[PDB]
Amino acid sequence: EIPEVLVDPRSRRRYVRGRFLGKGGFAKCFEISDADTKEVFAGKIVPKSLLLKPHQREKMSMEISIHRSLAHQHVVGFHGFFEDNDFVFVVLELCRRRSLLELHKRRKALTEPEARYYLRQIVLGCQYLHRNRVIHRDLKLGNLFLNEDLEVKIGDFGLATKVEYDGERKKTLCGTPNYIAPEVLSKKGHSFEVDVWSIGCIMYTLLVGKPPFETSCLKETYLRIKKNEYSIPKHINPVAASLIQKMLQTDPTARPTINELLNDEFFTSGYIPARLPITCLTIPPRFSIA
Amino acid sequence: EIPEVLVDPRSRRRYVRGRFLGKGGFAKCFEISDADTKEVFAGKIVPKSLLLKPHQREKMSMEISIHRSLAHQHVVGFHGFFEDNDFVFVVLELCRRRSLLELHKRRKALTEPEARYYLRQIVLGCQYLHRNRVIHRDLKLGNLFLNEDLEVKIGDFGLATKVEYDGERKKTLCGTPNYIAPEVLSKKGHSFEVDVWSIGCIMYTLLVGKPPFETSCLKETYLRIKKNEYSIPKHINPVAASLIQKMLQTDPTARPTINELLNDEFFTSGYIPARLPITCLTIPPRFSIA
Ligand SMILES: CN1CCN(c2ccc(OC(F)(F)F)c(Nc3ncc4c(n3)-c3c(c(C(N)=O)nn3CCO)CC4)c2)CC1
Ligand SMILES: CN1CCN(c2ccc(OC(F)(F)F)c(Nc3ncc4c(n3)-c3c(c(C(N)=O)nn3CCO)CC4)c2)CC1
Ligand SMILES: [Zn+2]
Ligand SMILES: [Zn+2]
Repeated sequence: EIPEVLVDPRSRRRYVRGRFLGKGGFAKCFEISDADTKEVFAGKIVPKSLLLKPHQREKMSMEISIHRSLAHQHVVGFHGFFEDNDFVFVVLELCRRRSLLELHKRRKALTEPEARYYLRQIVLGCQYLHRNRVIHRDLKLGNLFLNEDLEVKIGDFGLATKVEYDGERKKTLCGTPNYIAPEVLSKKGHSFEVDVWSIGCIMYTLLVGKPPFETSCLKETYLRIKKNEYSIPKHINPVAASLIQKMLQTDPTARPTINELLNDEFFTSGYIPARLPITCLTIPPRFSIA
Repeated sequence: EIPEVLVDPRSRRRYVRGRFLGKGGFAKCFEISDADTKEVFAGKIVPKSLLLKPHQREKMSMEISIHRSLAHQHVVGFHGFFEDNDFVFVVLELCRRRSLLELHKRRKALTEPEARYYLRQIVLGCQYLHRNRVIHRDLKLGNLFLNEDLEVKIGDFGLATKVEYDGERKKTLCGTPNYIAPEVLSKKGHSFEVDVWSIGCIMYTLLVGKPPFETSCLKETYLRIKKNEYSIPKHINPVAASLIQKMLQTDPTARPTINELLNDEFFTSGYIPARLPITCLTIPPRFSIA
């Protein structure tokens, strides 16, 4: 039922709707372009018909509120929002190379240098978020978008929350994140540490080629996370394996903090590419010297 | 994509598909009738296109396996199943008066006698299930169907499980039941007691007109159940209020067992109608003497 042109009274700007990119939650995303400046964007379009309950509205509202307040090289740029009477429209930075999920589907396990490269950017993005007292709470591969340079941009703040005062422990998380931290499952209160947990799973998945706690039943997976049941393959280098372990610990107080991470031996003693070639979307790089 | 006639090779029987009744989970339900004996049935029709994963298949399979093994006045009769290459078909006892959910929407709080009447039947149905080592695990209003006589028939065994040996504690429940017991949320293992818990909520809802632990966020509701946060209105009779309390306790070992229930003062000292008039679908009964 979505209009072909998206008009924002108050900004003046108009947007031609273009190609579908996908659908997550109540949203559909489209390439759109500022009919004037011809600049291209990702547009996230939620029908108000799925927002009849105040609780669902507040969530949509809270996502815009958090996302709007953020600007950083490795966070998906927020360029505005508006609504007509049937839709909410959110205009976001377009990432022309999809997400780490599609990369991982095509390459499974990456080379260490690739993993250093992406994890660094994920971590810088997340250092920014924690610095601003935002927990993302659903960092996973399909939320980690890639622009035309294969730079990471964290996106989808629909489960993100704001830490409102020191020592606050979030008691609930309304949603079912992918790489979900143990203290969320055991409802003991959670904070910034759940993100470091998710990055631990991401690091495992990037290095190993599969998620750490996969099973066929989601409820078994939860159980595994609860008991910290996972094993790191023997071929994963020990420095890398060490860092995975540090992050994937049941005790949130035990895990490194987002700022500790880039000082880990894993980064500081390994080669970190300055940039990757597009070939690496499909072909493992050998990082040859000349 | 569903055929207009449902044919079961092996039984011979054919069924004309008829009116939609509703849709829960992967299923759609239709009135159907044995094209020969003209007998009418409820048909539950699941598309194999939503059953591609082995885990989803096993659940469908487990529901038929449990439901098929059951016969009782207050359980929805199982009359067979079959499949073609695109659908599973399950032929069930038709309940022409929908469920306690539609009754509750129309009447909110019932009179005590009505509540005794329905709870008795729910309990007899459930005594049968426990006798056969089946936990239902999602007893709620929309699962409690009513035939043309306003007799209760427990239905939907899609979260039901079989207790395989004495003292077994089910560790997981793959699904999100409505009136969900605390020990399921705190993953401590659960057994027959979760059903008595659900009947406690049903009793509260039938007497009070709203569920005991309602909030606007499901995750807040869980939290409330976890801490046993609910209050019984002062006008609910004390005997009734007592029985609600006995059933809605955090400690599963503390709650009555399905067989203790009908001996409770709530039943044995109150008037229990032998039957209700259809008027009570819409009009509160006064149970006058002549
Ligand atoms: C899981 N996969 C699905 C497909 N993906 C995919 C596929 C194509 C894309 O565009 C281009 F072709 F230019 F590369 C892009 N690029 C792209 N760029 C910016 C955004 C999105 N996608 C996006 C967002 C959300 C959200 N929830 O907030 N979902 N999607 C994406 C809609 O899902 C936020 C803004 C991503 C990446 C994520
Ligand atoms: C939540 N409400 C929805 C509407 N209901 C409703 C409405 C109309 C009905 O038929 C008649 F008109 F004759 F009364 C009936 N009667 C009816 N009778 C037998 C069955 C069902 N419905 C049924 C089942 C399931 C399941 N999951 O296993 N879902 N539905 C029902 C499909 O949802 C199992 C077998 C129920 C009762 C439950
Ligand atoms: Zn499961
Ligand atoms: Zn919620």
